[PDB]
Amino acid sequence: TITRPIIELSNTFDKIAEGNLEAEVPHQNRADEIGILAKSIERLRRSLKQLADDRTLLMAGVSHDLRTPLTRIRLATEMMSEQDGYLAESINKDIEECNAIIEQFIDYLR
Amino acid sequence: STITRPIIELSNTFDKIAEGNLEAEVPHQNRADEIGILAKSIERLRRSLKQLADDRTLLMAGVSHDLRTPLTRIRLATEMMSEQDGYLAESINKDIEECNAIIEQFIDYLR
Repeated sequence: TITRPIIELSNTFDKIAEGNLEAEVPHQNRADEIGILAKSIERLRRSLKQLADDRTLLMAGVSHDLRTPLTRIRLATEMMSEQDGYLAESINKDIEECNAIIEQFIDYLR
Repeated sequence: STITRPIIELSNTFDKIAEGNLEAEVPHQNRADEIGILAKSIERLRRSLKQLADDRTLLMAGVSHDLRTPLTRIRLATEMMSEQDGYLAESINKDIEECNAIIEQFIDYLR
């Protein structure tokens, strides 16, 4: 009927849901309701692929962005007085720990 | 056709999910025909999207957990700084607030 295209779309939807985020969604250029459905499935695929890529790039992003304030904290410790030297060292060690924590985080997931 | 209704309804559901309504209800999954096959597939897509979203959130909560201790220790240290180093205590506290904000922003998809 329109049976075959629906089954092909469902099969593709399945393959995408299971991880093949680059699979081509068929029937997007059909003129009837199947084309409407196919375009909606393509929008789901694009959402999935966005969120997948985002999850993969997350840690690198977090590290990159946190670098700016963490570096400013370190620079502030560089400017602390002799009287406050012990606190400069303590804070700097806390920064080093923040850096280690960020760098090491992915090791736990692998 | 007699299946046009559910096909368009399922497309509208898929569009709502793709836009971010990850808890949408996917109708017609109980059916054994083409419509039910399709609906189940769309359900699988929704579940995959929701799982990725949940993974992201979980990871960011882990970042927050791990950073909380050292950032707290830095805040405590700033409370002990001399008056002459007030400017630096203030700057560091602003930087801690920015760490916290960056984390929040990632959770909220602003980064």
